[PDB]
Amino acid sequence: PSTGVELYLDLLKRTVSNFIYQDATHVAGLITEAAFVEEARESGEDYPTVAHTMIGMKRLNNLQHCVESALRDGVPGDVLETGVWRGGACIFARGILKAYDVRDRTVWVADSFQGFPKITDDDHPMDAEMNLHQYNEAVDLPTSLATVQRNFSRYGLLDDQVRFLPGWFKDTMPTAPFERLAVLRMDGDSYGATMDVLTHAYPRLSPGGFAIIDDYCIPACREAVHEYRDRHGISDEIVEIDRQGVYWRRSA
Amino acid sequence: PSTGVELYLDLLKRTVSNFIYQDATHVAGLITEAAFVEEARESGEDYPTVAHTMIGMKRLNNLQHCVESALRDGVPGDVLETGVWRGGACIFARGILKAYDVRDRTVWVADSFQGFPKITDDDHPMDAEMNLHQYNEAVDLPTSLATVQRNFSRYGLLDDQVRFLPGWFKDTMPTAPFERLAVLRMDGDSYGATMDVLTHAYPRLSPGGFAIIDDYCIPACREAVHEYRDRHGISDEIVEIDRQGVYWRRSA
Ligand SMILES: CC[C@H]1OC(=O)/C=C/[C@H](C)[C@@H](O[C@@H]2O[C@H](C)C[C@H](N(C)C)[C@H]2O)[C@@H](C)C[C@@H](C)C(=O)/C=C/C=C/[C@@H]1CO[C@@H]1O[C@H](C)[C@@H](O)[C@@H](O)[C@H]1OC
Ligand SMILES: CC[C@H]1OC(=O)/C=C/[C@H](C)[C@@H](O[C@@H]2O[C@H](C)C[C@H](N(C)C)[C@H]2O)[C@@H](C)C[C@@H](C)C(=O)/C=C/C=C/[C@@H]1CO[C@@H]1O[C@H](C)[C@@H](O)[C@@H](O)[C@H]1OC
Ligand SMILES: Nc1ncnc2c1ncn2[C@@H]1O[C@H](CSCC[C@H](N)C(=O)O)[C@@H](O)[C@H]1O
Ligand SMILES: Nc1ncnc2c1ncn2[C@@H]1O[C@H](CSCC[C@H](N)C(=O)O)[C@@H](O)[C@H]1O
Ligand SMILES: [Mg+2]
Ligand SMILES: [Mg+2]
Repeated sequence: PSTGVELYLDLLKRTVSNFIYQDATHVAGLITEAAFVEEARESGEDYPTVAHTMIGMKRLNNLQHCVESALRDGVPGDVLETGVWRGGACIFARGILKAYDVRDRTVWVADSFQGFPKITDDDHPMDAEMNLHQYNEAVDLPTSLATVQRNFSRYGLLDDQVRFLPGWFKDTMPTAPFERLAVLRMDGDSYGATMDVLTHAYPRLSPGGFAIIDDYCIPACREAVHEYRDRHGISDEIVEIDRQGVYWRRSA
Repeated sequence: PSTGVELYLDLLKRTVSNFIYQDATHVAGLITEAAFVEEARESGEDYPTVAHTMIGMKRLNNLQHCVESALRDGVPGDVLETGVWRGGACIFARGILKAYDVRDRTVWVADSFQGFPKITDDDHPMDAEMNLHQYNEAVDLPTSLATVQRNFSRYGLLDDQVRFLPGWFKDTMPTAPFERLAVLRMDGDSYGATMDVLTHAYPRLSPGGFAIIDDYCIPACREAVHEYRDRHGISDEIVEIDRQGVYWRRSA
């Protein structure tokens, strides 16, 4: 980092992930100690008590790569994240556009703003077995729209190039009012959330655009990804980011 | 549209003062409630549990004004802060130099790295009356050199343009190896710490340089300032920053 832009985006990553203050993690799942562990935050493997994103430094770097590549290569369209929690990844995305004075692209912030949904009879058996809803409280997942908006405002990044899509993805995605995406960041964990968004948002991903699957390490998510790719004849290389996330670049 | 440098420095101020995550204050002195209060942090009036500086946004803005003016006007010399706590003001100063790619000035970080000193028989009576040592634990003041170095490194700002001066100001200042200062930021609270640094560091402040007195609202500090200015015939206007700090600009 040397230029003002490089310094800003570097600091923004360290700030939204709270490498700066090194907040404790929630203790849930396979995590058994609250201590901040550098390696865990680096790879987005903990559940921050305070930080605005849980995706970690490697997945923030990937998001920067994808947005910057889209700008560099003239890939048209907006940035959408499905599953935003406290908003840190979307805050970073808006910051990237701000750094490069991009005025013609929007960051779409899609979430229930309620955490994971209760399991229903419609759910895939793998989703029903996992029952992600049981973890909502343990990792402070339910985060209101007002809270997320407040978080954007603390960075000076709440403006008309940030638009919110509140509700369940099955309700918000089919008629979401974007025409094209350059980056589609999927971070909803379940077979259902992944299939919802691949079905309803992926067709608007421009060729040359990036599809990021945050939760590929989760069997149910991975199942949706393969079902969807097999259905559509998608063979674009799945590239690992860290121990959780992957992405591909959409070929024409 | 804000430049990369503007975006970086704005974010750095919000981060070192922790406007981003809004940490509670310690309950000490006249502060009886732990809540983060926006107005208190804006004017540096609380005792942050986590933030790297307690000086607040108004005094951070002052520091930026002083450093940028020195750079712009070609006032020679380094930046020294006497009394750094967790290092956030000095981290900000180093960030300013980084933002403008200044490679030939150093940020000097001077502190006991142990909190306020124990009172002795040699202390000024106003300092003995205050006995600031009694507040060390209450506001988590003692902060080791290793911790402060770690804090710099979290921002990517620990490099050879940051130099540390560990020990009591009366011992470290007379032979501190800087030749010239552009900004002398005094933040030691007491008659003693203020007089130590005015006596031993102020003569190295360049004409056109800035002398910042963080704790001018404290009677003992103010007494040292006036005693020193009267002795040396200094009549440069004392300009108020907020409810605590003032500064003057040294005329030749
Ligand atoms: C705490 C939330 C998290 O909870 C778990 O980490 C649960 C783990 C279970 C305890 C595990 O079970 C245990 O395994 C042991 C090896 C053997 C045990 N023995 C006694 C039977 C068995 O009890 C796992 C394997 C259960 C299976 C079904 C699984 O993979 C579930 C994933 C749940 C993830 C959820 C959701 O976290 C998401 O993760 C993705 C990857 C992150 O980016 C992020 O979005 C994050 O959101 C907050
Ligand atoms: C908690 C630390 C702080 O502690 C106080 O704020 C103490 C205040 C006392 C309680 C006060 O007493 C009360 O006054 C009332 C009018 C009447 C009360 N009635 C019960 C008799 C009496 O109990 C004061 C006036 C006592 C006198 C001796 C004084 O001026 C002490 C100052 C100490 C400041 C210290 C040092 O703060 C420094 O500040 C500067 C401005 C900041 O940038 C920062 O660096 C900060 O350091 C971290
Ligand atoms: N079916 C669904 N519809 C809408 N939101 C959902 C959903 N299933 C899960 N979510 C949301 O998906 C998010 C998963 S956590 C997202 C982490 C975030 N990307 C970060 O940067 O840290 C939660 O905020 C949860 O409320
Ligand atoms: N005589 C002395 N010599 C050296 N350090 C001293 C001192 N008296 C007080 N200190 C130090 O002065 C500091 C006061 S607090 C400094 C606040 C800091 N400028 C910030 O940005 O938040 C403490 O870190 C304390 O250890
Ligand atoms: Mg995830
Ligand atoms: Mg002070």
